[PDB]
Amino acid sequence: MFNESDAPQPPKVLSTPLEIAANLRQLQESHDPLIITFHDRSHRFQSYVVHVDRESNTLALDEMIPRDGEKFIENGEHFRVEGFHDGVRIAWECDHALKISEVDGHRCYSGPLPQEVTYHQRRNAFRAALKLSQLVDIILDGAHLKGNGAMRGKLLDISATGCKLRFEGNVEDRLQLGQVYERFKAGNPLGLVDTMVELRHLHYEERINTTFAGVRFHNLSGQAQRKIESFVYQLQREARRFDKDDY
Amino acid sequence: MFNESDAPQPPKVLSTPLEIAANLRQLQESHDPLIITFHDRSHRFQSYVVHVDRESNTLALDEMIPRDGEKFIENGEHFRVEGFHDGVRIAWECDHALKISEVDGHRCYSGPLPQEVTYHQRRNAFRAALKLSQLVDIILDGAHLKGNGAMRGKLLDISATGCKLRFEGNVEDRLQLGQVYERFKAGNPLGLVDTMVELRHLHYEERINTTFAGVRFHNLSGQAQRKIESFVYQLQREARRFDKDDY
Repeated sequence: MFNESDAPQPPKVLSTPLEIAANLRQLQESHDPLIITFHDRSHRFQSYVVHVDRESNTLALDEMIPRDGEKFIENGEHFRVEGFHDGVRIAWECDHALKISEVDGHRCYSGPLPQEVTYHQRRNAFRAALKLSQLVDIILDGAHLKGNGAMRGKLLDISATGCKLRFEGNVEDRLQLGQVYERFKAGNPLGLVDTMVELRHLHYEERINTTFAGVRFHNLSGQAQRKIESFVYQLQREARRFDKDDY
Repeated sequence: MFNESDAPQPPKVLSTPLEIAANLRQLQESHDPLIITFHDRSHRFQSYVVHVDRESNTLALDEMIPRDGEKFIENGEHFRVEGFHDGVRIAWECDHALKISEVDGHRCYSGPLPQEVTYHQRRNAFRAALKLSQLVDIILDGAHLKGNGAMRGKLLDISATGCKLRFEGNVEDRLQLGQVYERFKAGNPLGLVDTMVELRHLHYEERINTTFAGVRFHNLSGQAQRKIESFVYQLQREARRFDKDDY
């Protein structure tokens, strides 16, 4: 009904030539730089979209930068093409050989328009990856917590043995290093019920008005270990997937 | 001549009984909670220092929490003891069997004072680990950079294929997603000379007035690969060492 505004937006595939051509025209008109990855070449190259014509089915890219990239075009090599317009990653593949030609006195490479272009806005992914968003909600409570109300914060980082948390404001004096807090909880998709944690590190960063805690899991149950261990496995899979920078 | 104030401070070993006793008295007088790790037991336990007497060479700890920990004291088992006073981790080992006794009507365990206590202030380590400090200085410059002056920021994260950077203020419009910036530099202990990077992600976080970039290394030299690869190996070794939470 709405998009939780920090939710990562998945890739969109454009398959109509009217949409495809619009998107490529936009890259041309804004001169949004492209990167060309050839199937089995270590060096990547830059280009621009220098002509788009849906009536003739022609898409021409600019001369490669460095110009030595051109030998791979001569060779008819398959490549991925990649640019950004208004913050959105626009991508396609060229699975075929192009024509070496000129437009407005400069060498360019041409062929038919792609039948598929991807459209991916990746800001929300990036912010998640920066741990600025999509953070698991935590509660830290216990008999030894000073002040009224359980403390609400956010999970920054987790392992089999402990985690790092974030609290708004200066909440250092509510807490005691070395103390066991026997009501630690983490919301979804971790779903962890009252777990005990020992406080190991404690830092108020004034310039962002944020208190940071490092806790160690105290006498974990086996069902807790396995929930944490699976969460940790799933997290580092989405991290590795993000870092690949492949969609 | 001075301590760079964000520099991690190493552990200090106290070996004089006058210093040792002072530090243990402090834990007693402030009732700083302790954690007891037995050599080969999964559950840890809590205690306090309930008596310290340098004339008789007596150090008594409080009854274990949970009380089932006491069976390991009965057994004469070796344990590490660990507390925090005024933010400083104070630790020692008990390599011997203790006496089960009472002080002020409550059961306690006693023996001779330790001949060695550690004193470690770990705030600076933690902040480093949070990537709030000890960040490699970077420069991001190139022909396609808009505005005058090379951009100074900080390395947040690095891998073999790219890294994440931080800039103060809103510097989004100086930058272009997809563009190659051919003068990326990183100070010590990374020591990287003009390297090329492609801009892949770009996010201004307004509430902390910080612009965040994700870049991919463009056509790395082999000497650059090996400098980055060694830096990355060294970093994840200090991370694993920190997470162990063992000093």
